[PDB]
Amino acid sequence: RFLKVKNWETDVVLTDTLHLKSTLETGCTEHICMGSIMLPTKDQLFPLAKEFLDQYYSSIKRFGSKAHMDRLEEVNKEIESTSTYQLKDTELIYGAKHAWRNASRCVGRIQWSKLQVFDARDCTTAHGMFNYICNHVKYATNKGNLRSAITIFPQRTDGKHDFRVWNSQLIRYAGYKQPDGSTLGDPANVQFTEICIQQGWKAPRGRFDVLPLLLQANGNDPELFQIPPELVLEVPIRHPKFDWFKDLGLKWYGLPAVSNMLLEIGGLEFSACPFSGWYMGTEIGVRDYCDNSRYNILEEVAKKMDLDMRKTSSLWKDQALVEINIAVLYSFQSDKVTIVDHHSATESFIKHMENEYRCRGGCPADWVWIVPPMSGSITPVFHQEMLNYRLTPSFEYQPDPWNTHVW
Amino acid sequence: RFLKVKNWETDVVLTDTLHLKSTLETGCTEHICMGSIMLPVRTKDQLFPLAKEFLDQYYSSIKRFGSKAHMDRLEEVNKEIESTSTYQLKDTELIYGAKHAWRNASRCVGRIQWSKLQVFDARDCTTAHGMFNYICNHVKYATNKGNLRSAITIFPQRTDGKHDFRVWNSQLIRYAGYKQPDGSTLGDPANVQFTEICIQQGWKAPRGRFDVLPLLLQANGNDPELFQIPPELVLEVPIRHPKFDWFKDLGLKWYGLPAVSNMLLEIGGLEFSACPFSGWYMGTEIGVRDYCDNSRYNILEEVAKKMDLDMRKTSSLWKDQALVEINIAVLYSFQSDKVTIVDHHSATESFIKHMENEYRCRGGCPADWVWIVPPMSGSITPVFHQEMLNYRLTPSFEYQPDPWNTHVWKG
Ligand code: HEM
Ligand code: HEM
Ligand SMILES: Fc1cccc(CCCNCCc2ccnc(-n3ccnc3)n2)c1
Ligand SMILES: Fc1cccc(CCCNCCc2ccnc(-n3ccnc3)n2)c1
Ligand SMILES: C[C@H](O)[C@H](O)[C@H]1CNc2nc(N)[nH]c(=O)c2N1
Ligand SMILES: C[C@H](O)[C@H](O)[C@H]1CNc2nc(N)[nH]c(=O)c2N1
Ligand SMILES: [Zn+2]
Repeated sequence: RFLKVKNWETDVVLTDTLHLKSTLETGCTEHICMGSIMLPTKDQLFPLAKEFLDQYYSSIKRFGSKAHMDRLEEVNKEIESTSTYQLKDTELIYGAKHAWRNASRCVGRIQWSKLQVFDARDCTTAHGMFNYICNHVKYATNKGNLRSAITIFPQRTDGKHDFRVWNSQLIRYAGYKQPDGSTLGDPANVQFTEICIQQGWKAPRGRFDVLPLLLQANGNDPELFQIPPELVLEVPIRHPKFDWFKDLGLKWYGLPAVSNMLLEIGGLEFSACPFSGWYMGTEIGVRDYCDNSRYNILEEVAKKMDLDMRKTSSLWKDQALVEINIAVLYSFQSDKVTIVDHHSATESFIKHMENEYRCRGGCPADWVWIVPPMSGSITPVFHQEMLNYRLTPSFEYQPDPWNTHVW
Repeated sequence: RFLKVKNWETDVVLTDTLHLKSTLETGCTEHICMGSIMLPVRTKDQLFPLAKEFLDQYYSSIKRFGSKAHMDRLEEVNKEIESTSTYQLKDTELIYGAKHAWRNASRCVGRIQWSKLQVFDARDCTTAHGMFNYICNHVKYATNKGNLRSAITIFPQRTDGKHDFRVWNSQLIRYAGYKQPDGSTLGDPANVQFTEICIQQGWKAPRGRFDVLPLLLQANGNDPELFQIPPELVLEVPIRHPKFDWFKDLGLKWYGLPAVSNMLLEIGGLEFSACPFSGWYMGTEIGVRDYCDNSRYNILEEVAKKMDLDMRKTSSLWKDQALVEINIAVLYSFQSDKVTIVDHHSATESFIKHMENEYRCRGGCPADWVWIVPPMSGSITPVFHQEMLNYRLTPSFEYQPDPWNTHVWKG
């Protein structure tokens, strides 16, 4: 019931008790581990509210207070009566910070308590959403000095009136198939790009075209908007040793902003809750750039380096991967845009694990996602045992809105 | 119940039915995943079901299920158990057993090779000197002058748990580690404790940075004894680099034969507590873990210095850069001396074809992603991108406690 986690590089052992608060299921059983699988009414609502409020009031040291009892009373009254309820701003902010705190796949959680939360629960239309989003983009971008933020749209009601951002991130590049058969731009987004076009977008059909926003308010058909270009901070990619690196013509955007998740607080569901922090270099340089089904540039780069691409055992892929990643970091640093390397990021997360074990009795973590996609065992998270489990408030996935939307 | 795994690079979805045969537990529950936790005297009672299930599998695999030969065997095992309390495996069953334990080892990336495994039957062995002789023969046969051959040597099974055969070394070949009075370590820090026991037991330690450890062997529950592997049987490779000439001057070498000697082999309910096995190395075992783990030889600093990388900021990726060089060096050195080795690209790609083949012929392949993905360059190998289901099948290789923690000394 009380579980140990050991670090095998340092011999440090932590006892997890937080997991005994876990609520939702993992996908594993005692016969089978699903650790590596990417995706494994009034009556329901009141227990959820209660459990949330109890943790809120305990966090502010008024557990069992009149105000605590008054609040459960009032919420209960409101559910009974209205069959949903409204969070106080303070509960909303607490909820958001804790969903991030509980996100076991996020390596950046040492920052969890410095989150700017923008309350967009008064929003009613897609123009309104667009406005909130641009303000979010500009506030978080902060001219290169990035600041974490989340903007929270109204919560689900009958599920006929959902707010959704159709983009998976606020900022991504488009994807186009050539008659050629190959893919121009980001192959991850070829479908979303199609939906934009079939909805009205005039694509410039380039390699790095910032996609339009596709915003749905109150369950209406979504609408298109171009983020003012001047709010989209982009970084040209050069290498500090290889002059020819810049001729590859690569750039990435500064703002990493996930927009397709569902935020659950005290049983309430916020289907549009775009959030943003800042990049760990490997996301772009290892995944965005070198995934086979992404920009997949390893071959072009190894070429330019004149490596022996004849046998896998020269480690030419490995060599090129490192250079690319050095360049990403160098470029963001030279242009003064916040970025973190995988060494620094994982070392900070180890320190956060320690704080969490000590002050909270644990920290849910997904080893498969936390260990960087390059140089695994030379980062300390590789050697750290982690327990993965689901605590609420949480961010969850939800189906792509195009599959659910009734047109 | 059918379970799907998906490869997110290729979109290949596979369907697992084999996990239905899984008996032992994982460590996980519906409420906690322990997929990254390293570690999450049998009675007649439990034993016949375990024998039965095994012999059913053996007879199926040979297209003789339900045959008279099948029934007579169950029959014979059943009477052997009730009367003697244990039973003896046929050679054919032992062979099938050892191969399937490898086939089922979900932390092994090398399993495309599972059906080519030389099994040495050492069940007639009685003494430590007997064990030493068996182990020398295995090393010579596996090494094969650089052209490595997978092998396993199986010592007598556990009886009452008071007469166990054990190899006290964790691997047949490993370098000594010595803690110095100033706190630094000479040689391999992973082997300081075991080195100390060898010394206590009478080993004259040369005290260098690459001293091959003696064998510490326990037969029949007796106190174990020391033997030095003939050095002519210990194939080693000096490490140099194809471009960098100062690399040789680091004075690195490694041995060629990777041989696990501390696992327990379970077959049909029998426990083989000494069952050393060996294949050949994937480059990263040595170049990433042995050389660059902080708690192992840890050469990253000295390497990067010599490369004169900017070392004052982690964001130079100086560490990542030295790491690739060292790994090229290891693969270069082995290929040049014609000692079998495989890079992590080649190995993982072969594993994916193995794993696919296993779903089509067998209905699954248990696999531990945390261990299968290589410890450098994870996502530029096809395994990173492969979903995997991990579960326990027997026959199997299991961990067991270190014998110095449990051994009852005779004097
Ligand atoms: C401050 C800098 C931050 C860093 C360096 C960071 C780092 C990361 C990384 C590397 C991932 C994995 C992404 C992937 O492989 O797809 C991730 C996922 C995630 N992060 Fe963060 N994060 C940061 C801020 C935030 C904030 C502000 C939130 C929420 C308020 C958040 C919540 C999450 C969630 C929910 C995931 C999982 C997304 C998914 O499953 O696709 N993070 N984080
Ligand atoms: C033929 C070449 C082989 C290769 C390239 C290979 C590769 C590997 C690697 C890289 C590991 C992980 C080692 C670690 O990180 O600690 C491993 C583990 C393992 N391999 Fe192999 N292997 C091979 C042959 C064998 C053979 C012959 C057997 C048994 C007959 C075997 C059974 C296992 C087992 C049981 C493990 C798990 C060890 C542990 O938990 O400590 N492998 N293999
Ligand atoms: F399980 C899955 C199957 C298919 C896709 C998927 C989502 C992968 C994308 N995760 C978010 C990537 C991303 C992008 C920008 N920013 C962040 N970000 C910002 C702060 N923390 C994360 N994260 C999961
Ligand atoms: F769960 C654990 C906690 C602590 C240590 C541990 C074992 C680590 C060593 N793994 C074996 C390494 C090794 C060495 C030589 N050869 C092989 N080898 C040969 C064939 N397959 C693997 N493997 C597990
Ligand atoms: C199959 C496997 O779960 C999948 O490839 C995972 C592996 N680890 C990951 N880790 C992170 N951070 N992000 C990812 O998208 C993935 N993908
Ligand atoms: C804590 C964690 O599970 C531990 O470091 C594991 C990670 N993955 C590994 N993978 C391999 N192949 N070998 C190992 O020793 C480990 N160690
Ligand atoms: Zn699990």
